[PDB]
Amino acid sequence: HRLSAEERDQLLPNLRAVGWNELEGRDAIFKQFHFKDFNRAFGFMTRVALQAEKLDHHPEWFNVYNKVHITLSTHECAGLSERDINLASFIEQVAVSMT
Amino acid sequence: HRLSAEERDQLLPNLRAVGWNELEGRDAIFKQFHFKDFNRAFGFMTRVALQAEKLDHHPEWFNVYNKVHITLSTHECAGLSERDINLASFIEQVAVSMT
Amino acid sequence: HRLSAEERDQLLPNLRAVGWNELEGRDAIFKQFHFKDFNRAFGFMTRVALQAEKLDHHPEWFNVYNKVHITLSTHECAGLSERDINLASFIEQVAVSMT
Amino acid sequence: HRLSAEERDQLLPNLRAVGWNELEGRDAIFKQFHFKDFNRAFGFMTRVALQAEKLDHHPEWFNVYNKVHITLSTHECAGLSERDINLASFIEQVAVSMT
Repeated sequence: HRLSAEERDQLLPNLRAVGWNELEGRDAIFKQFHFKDFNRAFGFMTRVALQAEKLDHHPEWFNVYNKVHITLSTHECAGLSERDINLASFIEQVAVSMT
Repeated sequence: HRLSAEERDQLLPNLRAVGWNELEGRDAIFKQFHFKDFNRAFGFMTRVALQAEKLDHHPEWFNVYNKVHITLSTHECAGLSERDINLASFIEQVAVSMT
Repeated sequence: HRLSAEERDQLLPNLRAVGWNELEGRDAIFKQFHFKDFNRAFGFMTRVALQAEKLDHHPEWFNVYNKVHITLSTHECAGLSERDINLASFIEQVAVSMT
Repeated sequence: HRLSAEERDQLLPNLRAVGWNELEGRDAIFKQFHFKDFNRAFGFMTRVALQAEKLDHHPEWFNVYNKVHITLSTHECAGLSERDINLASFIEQVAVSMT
């Protein structure tokens, strides 16, 4: 679970490669996505929310018009678990659908 | 307003080349999109329904899992229109992002 | 799996009881729901979607503006399982929120 | 376009009843919501998006699992515009139904 140094290192990169940062202050990983419009920003949030239940691992996000900032980090192990590694991979896999 | 043939005949094809088409019993173009999973078929519907609402033009649709069949017309025209038309173009895009 | 006698006789009674009719041709239950607008008809569709994907059991729905028509049967059974039934009512409990 | 003194006094109150609050800093009301679960909250987030779409006046929101926090200001106005005053109001027409 609660990412080991050992793990967390090797999982983190690709995420790291795309904008996903570690948060100073908590064991979390954030990222803001800036779409082209609302229809997209929300088309995005949807497939993602359709997928946060599927897993029963929900994000911390915030949309305005076309930017959403997503913060991931497990409540169960008060940390970054593989759980959100997955979810983020999926999150990424979705934005790419959107422009 | 209701498409003439000069109209139908400029407008049409472009969508037709794509897979859209008149119904035999009535003035309306069908098309049935088919994705990879439910999640994608729904994100696609979320994207058109935001759109629908916006420009107040709705589809008669039908989804199962990952299949979604869309049929357009304009109700106060008893037939095709510019609306139907703008709509398929849209839906057409959104759809091209799901593959 | 394929809901049997008392089972049905005990379970189905309740749904018919709320307009859940029975399908002529398949082993399925169906329902059509009139909403006041699309703003509803879709805010519902979505909350049911979120669930059809939480339990991996999807509806067959058709939607025009405010109407929604739901057919439910498990095809792995090819017929009325539980699946329908406990989804039938989640889906009922939804329609109450808006209708 | 911007909400005079009068306007607020008539306009702003009732909203103020049910929870709406004006923040200090830029001109804008605010309102944390909390629902049973994420179905319920996204179910509500959608009807609300369908509308900010129909009307082109989008909220500024944050969603955790079931907690949803809204903030409405009007870019031009650099404060409350009649748009905001009613989007809150729809946003309540939505809310209650959920519970």
